[PDB]
Amino acid sequence: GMTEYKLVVVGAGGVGKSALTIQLIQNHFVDEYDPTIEDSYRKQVVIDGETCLLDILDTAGSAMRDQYMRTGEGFLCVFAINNSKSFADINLYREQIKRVKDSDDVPMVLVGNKCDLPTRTVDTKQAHELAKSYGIPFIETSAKTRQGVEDAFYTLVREIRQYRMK
Ligand SMILES: Nc1nc2c(ncn2[C@@H]2O[C@H](COP(=O)(O)OP(=O)(O)O)[C@@H](O)[C@H]2O)c(=O)[nH]1
Ligand SMILES: [Mg+2]
Ligand SMILES: [Mg+2]
Repeated sequence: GMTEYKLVVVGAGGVGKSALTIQLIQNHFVDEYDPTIEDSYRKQVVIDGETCLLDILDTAGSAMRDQYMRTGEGFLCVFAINNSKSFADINLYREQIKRVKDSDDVPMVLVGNKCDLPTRTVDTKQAHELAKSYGIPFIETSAKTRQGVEDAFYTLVREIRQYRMK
């Protein structure tokens, strides 16, 4: 059969969860996507010559939250490079996912979004060290320019693929 990967995009409000997801799906940049919108997609894609079903959930910032954390197989942990609080929040999101999953090994990718912006308050060295501390990849993205957007989602799929063989 066809392989299925449930991906969940998490992160503080305004970091670009929706802009990243809409860029992936629509190849369009959204300026004003309502912050209450939770949008989920079932889409067939080809990654590394293997076709799979991606179930992608763009979260909006309690019983339902634990529900989509239980169901999610890999998590895009998004922060914005001009928002130090969103970067500091990553460890809280990570801990909460592991708590809900009741598992210490959850596939994740660290995403630093809005890299097109001049205002940078998160040092890339600290983003690299945070990803290193977690043992996960770190990808710099711009949903405005589409830089790294496909890489971020496809990398998470590859991480789930490796997790399933362990
Ligand atoms: N310059 C720039 N703005 C972005 C980027 N990603 C998102 N935004 C803007 O940040 C605001 C919040 O983005 P949104 O995707 O709605 O954030 P969400 O709350 O995490 O879903 C919107 O005005 C977006 O246009 C980016 O990569 N670059
Ligand atoms: Mg949103
Ligand atoms: Mg618009």
